[PDB]
Amino acid sequence: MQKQAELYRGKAKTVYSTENPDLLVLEFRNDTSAGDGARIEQFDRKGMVNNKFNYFIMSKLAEAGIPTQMERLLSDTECLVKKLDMVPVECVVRNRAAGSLVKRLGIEEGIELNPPLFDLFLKNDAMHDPMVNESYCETFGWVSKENLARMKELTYKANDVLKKLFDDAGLILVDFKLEFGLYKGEVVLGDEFSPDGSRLWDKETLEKMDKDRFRQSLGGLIEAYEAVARRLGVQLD
Amino acid sequence: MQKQAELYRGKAKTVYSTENPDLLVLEFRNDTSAGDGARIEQFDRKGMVNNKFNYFIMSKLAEAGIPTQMERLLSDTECLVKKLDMVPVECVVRNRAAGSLVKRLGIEEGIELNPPLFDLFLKNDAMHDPMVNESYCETFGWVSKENLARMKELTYKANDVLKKLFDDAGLILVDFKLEFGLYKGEVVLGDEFSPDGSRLWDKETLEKMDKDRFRQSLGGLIEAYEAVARRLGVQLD
Ligand SMILES: Nc1ncnc2c1ncn2[C@@H]1O[C@H](COP(=O)(O)OP(=O)(O)O)[C@@H](O)[C@H]1O
Ligand SMILES: Nc1ncnc2c1ncn2[C@@H]1O[C@H](COP(=O)(O)OP(=O)(O)O)[C@@H](O)[C@H]1O
Ligand SMILES: Nc1c(C(=O)O)ncn1[C@@H]1O[C@H](COP(=O)(O)O)[C@@H](O)[C@H]1O
Ligand SMILES: Nc1c(C(=O)O)ncn1[C@@H]1O[C@H](COP(=O)(O)O)[C@@H](O)[C@H]1O
Ligand SMILES: [Mg+2]
Ligand SMILES: [Mg+2]
Ligand SMILES: [Mg+2]
Ligand SMILES: [Mg+2]
Ligand SMILES: [Mg+2]
Ligand SMILES: [Mg+2]
Repeated sequence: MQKQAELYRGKAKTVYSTENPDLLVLEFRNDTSAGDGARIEQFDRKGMVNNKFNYFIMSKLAEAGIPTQMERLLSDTECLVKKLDMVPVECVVRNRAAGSLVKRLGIEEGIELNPPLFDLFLKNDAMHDPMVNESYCETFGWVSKENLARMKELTYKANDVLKKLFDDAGLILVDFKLEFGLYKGEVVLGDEFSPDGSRLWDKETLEKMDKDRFRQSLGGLIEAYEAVARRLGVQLD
Repeated sequence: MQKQAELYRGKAKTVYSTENPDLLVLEFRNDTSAGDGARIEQFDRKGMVNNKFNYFIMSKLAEAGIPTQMERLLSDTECLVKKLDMVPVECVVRNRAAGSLVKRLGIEEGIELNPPLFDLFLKNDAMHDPMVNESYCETFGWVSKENLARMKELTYKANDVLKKLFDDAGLILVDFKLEFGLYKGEVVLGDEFSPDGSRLWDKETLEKMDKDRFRQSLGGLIEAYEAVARRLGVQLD
């Protein structure tokens, strides 16, 4: 398997086609974004860390019964994945108050959410991923009621599986974002799951070990990403 | 039934208690708000026009089977209503793109929405009525899943009724907001329906005849309100 041509690139990854019409190659670059693309910086080892982090997590979700895009890793920064007809809606689950929920509602950061909250956001950098809801998906044809219901079911299952996984690693899964796509008509988990798209707090100290370190100028971004990778059991070198 | 004392005064109306623990007096003032209370201005006849406009609309909705708060008109600006345990969530139906939808999604104004959209906003002027969804209602306990579903059901029914009503009046019901409350356990329509909380365009010229005239300083605010009153056949004098 080899990259055929660059299809398109986002804020952090490059998507390539392959000789196989149903397979794509995803490249995790060192580009790290904030403000939905307004601020982007490069961190060495970032793409590699996230590529291996994503493989590990998706592997765990797949074992739990969650259908994923993953085929295999091709290098430190690339992975072969099924070509998915992506639903341009980001699925977010919040176990504790943080980020936009805090700014938006004025809720105290760290408050535990029971049951957890579920947010739907439209993928539109220009508009800073505006919040939408189920009626929006039907009215604008982003995804059917049945597929959306599947997306929510799978997102919540992922939450259950990962909360345990991170707790086992002395980490608190605060919130996270998932993106799904259709493969031959079925809902499949695509994109990625990494510290770029989730908030992870050390269980005993509450120290942030995710992209917030970049969003909020705390420094030590990659060091934190790698610390979490190591706690999970991932060998970086 | 008469006013006893002021319980509280909102951006546009004043609520009074009565000898009856289950009845309140709503007083529509001439106060007209924009920016969620940031900019307020007074217009003569405004309170009276909306008070009577509201009674008329509530009546039409009642005759359609929608349970409402309304008891009776008391004066040009006052009406008697059932005391409701208000749900702090604004319910919005959008038939055509306008206002915050256009602002949030960068979508074009006037675009027809099929089916119509349904937005839920937390009632909090301080935070500018932030958009929420059903999960927030469950987690923060603003309203039971059952009652919420009834709120949406009634709102959509109100839309079916009023679209017909306004269309016959040569007008386009672009969007609108409703507030519900609990009365002895049952979900009841409260607050008001007027040009203050709805968008109404002339079917032929698409001229805005609602509070956007105030929001956008287009002049002729009440003239437009009364024009709508006349097309509906609302007695004002
Ligand atoms: N398996 C897949 N098939 C097709 N597109 C995918 C797949 N997984 C992810 N994508 C898309 O590829 C892009 C990944 O690049 P990224 O830099 O994350 O983009 P963005 O700027 O939207 O965050 C996204 O648009 C994502 O939806
Ligand atoms: N039937 C009712 N019973 C109790 N409260 C009501 C009823 N109808 C409306 N209210 C509440 O009374 C207030 C009406 O006044 P208004 O000036 O519109 O207020 P606000 O500035 O809060 O929007 C609102 O807070 C509304 O929720
Ligand atoms: N990574 C992204 C993006 C994005 O990249 O557009 N949107 C949300 N998220 C992730 O979802 C959670 C909630 O994000 P917000 O608090 O900003 O809504 C966080 O873990 C975040 O990293
Ligand atoms: N009047 C209000 C309020 C309010 O007063 O807070 N919130 C929504 N609305 C009405 O709902 C529709 C959508 O409003 P937005 O476009 O602001 O979301 C409009 O008809 C508006 O007047
Ligand atoms: Mg992305
Ligand atoms: Mg995004
Ligand atoms: Mg986003
Ligand atoms: Mg009001
Ligand atoms: Mg409001
Ligand atoms: Mg509002």
